[PDB]
Amino acid sequence: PRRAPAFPLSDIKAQMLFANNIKAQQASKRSFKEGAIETYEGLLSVDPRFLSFKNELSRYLTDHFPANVDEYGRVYGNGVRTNFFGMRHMNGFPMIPATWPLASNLKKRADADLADGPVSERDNLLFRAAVRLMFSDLEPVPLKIRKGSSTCIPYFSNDMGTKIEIAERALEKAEEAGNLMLQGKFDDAYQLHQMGGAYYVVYRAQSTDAITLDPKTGKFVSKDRMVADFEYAVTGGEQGSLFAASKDASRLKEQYGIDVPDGFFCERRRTAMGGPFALNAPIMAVAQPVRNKIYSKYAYTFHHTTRLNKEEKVKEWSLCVATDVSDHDTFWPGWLRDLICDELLNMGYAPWWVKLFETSLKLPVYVGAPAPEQGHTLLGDPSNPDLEVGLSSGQGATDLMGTLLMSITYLVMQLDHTAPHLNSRIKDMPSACRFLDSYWQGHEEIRQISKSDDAMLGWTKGRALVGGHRLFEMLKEGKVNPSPYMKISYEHGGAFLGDILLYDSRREPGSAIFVGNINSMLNNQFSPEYGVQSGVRDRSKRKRPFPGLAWASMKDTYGACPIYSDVLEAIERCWWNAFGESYRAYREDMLKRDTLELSRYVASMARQAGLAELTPIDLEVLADPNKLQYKWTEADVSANIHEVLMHGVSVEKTERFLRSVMPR
Ligand SMILES: [Mn+2]
Repeated sequence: PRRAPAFPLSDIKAQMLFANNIKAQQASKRSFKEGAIETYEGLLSVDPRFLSFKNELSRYLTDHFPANVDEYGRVYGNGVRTNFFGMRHMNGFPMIPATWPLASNLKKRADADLADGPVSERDNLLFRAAVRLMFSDLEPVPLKIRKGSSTCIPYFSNDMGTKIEIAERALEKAEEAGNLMLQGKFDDAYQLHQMGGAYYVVYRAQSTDAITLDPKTGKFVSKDRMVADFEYAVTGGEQGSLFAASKDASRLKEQYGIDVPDGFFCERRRTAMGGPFALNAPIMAVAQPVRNKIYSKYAYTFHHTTRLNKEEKVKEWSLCVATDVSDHDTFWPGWLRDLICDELLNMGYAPWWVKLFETSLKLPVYVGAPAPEQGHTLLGDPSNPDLEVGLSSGQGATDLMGTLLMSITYLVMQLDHTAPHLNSRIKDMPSACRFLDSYWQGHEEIRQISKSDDAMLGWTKGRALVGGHRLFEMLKEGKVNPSPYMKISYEHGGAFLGDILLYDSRREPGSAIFVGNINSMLNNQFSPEYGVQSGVRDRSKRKRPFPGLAWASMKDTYGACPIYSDVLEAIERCWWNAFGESYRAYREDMLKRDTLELSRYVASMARQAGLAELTPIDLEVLADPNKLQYKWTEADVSANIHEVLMHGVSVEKTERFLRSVMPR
């Protein structure tokens, strides 16, 4: 077990991060957040007539529109793969209590029996190769940072200039400080450079849940959310328990007294964590160029834009295999850290910085108020941290890790069960070089698309495919997973970033095609996550700028879903059945007001010039900036609002900085 030390919230270390101000001390002292999101301004999540609108919506429509994914998990028909009832929650009120994150799933990795290192030593070499290349050619470019992004841990300053001082001083003595950590002087850099420190628990909120109608009596059973307690946590999955949080709304018919219409539970309380940036500066400064690298040197498996972007790569394929990933974060191996740091150093990457990683990569955490009468438990010991808490959200390069080991285990498994004889062209580390290059160049029969956990796969004429069918079959059975690092199933109802690949009768990659999910659109409408906090002059702080945009963008967006317009029918209809009015004109006017609001926000798009400057994708990024923090990469935005969203960082300081960090 070995508890990760449970220091009281009160601690000087707890202070050193925070600016010891308003939001700082408050966040230290923060109570459990709760509150209906103003799901539309002038419209919370709680309106009962709108709740009946959900009622008609998910009921009458799922009724009319049952899912069309086949046995293989490959998709046909309407292309629905999902209950519409995932709307049906307190989508402003979280399902409570909450999990307590572990410190070591290593035994949990020994339960899923996830491997402690290489399968074959060849595989080791493979690891070393992906590492070899992700740690290879570099063309540094100026770093950039979100405007209005709170410094979070440490100080929680909203000021950009804070982030400036932090990141720049980090550019100045990350060497000295990472050395201090190598010297073990964690708190010295942590209290002078204020580098590193801790994570702060926050929430992702699953907007939906797998509500399941009961034919025999109409029960609406959302998927249960098994979660750890503090003991299951500190005793790395050892003691403690795994358990659903209460889904009930009557507990707010209790507490809030709020009326409880059918099927309306409460959104899942997934938990991200914030953390110090000064080390994330080197992270973006390289990875973002590395992002650009693989997107340039390769893309292919890597480029992510239009469904077209992907589809074109796909229908090509004789065979295609959407992936399905178990708890994507927690499962990341620490021996993987071992090889990371290994070949970092082997390839001259800066040992102090390497120490900086391992610091962050096992950085101490903190729990706020997971339930009322819970948390405010400081965790870990920033003097000898040892956490194996899995992929903490504070890193942005975690995506690199996911995309990594996933692509690994994918391709590997393809060797394992489709192309072992072909491993013969993988004679060594250099062979792994030409190869991996070529595979991310795609000049291979076995194939993939990848983005963190989400991924797919591909195959062709040439002497390897039938085993692809086989491995396909086994995984489709899922009866045993060959993967010793992950529980990777096929996703029945598989998709890639909401690109729901469709199949026809032939069920082929060349058959039917991706669609932008329309149910997902419904989510965008009604089951997203955040409110805006309208009580601020600038929307830059606001979680969710301009929803009306998505309205207009809808065909341009998820009109990729064939049945699109019928969805329009249903929405407008059900709204006339709801508030008895024009959600049409409603949302139109919301769009108009979006243009109004943005109008003063924007200059070069002179007055209300029109929205022609913004890509429909960037339009998606403007109704939805938020996924840019966990979907869109930064460069994607057109430079205008890109800068409205982001601010530049000096190329030079970062340059020489990398020159230090890089083996030159
Ligand atoms: Mn998808």
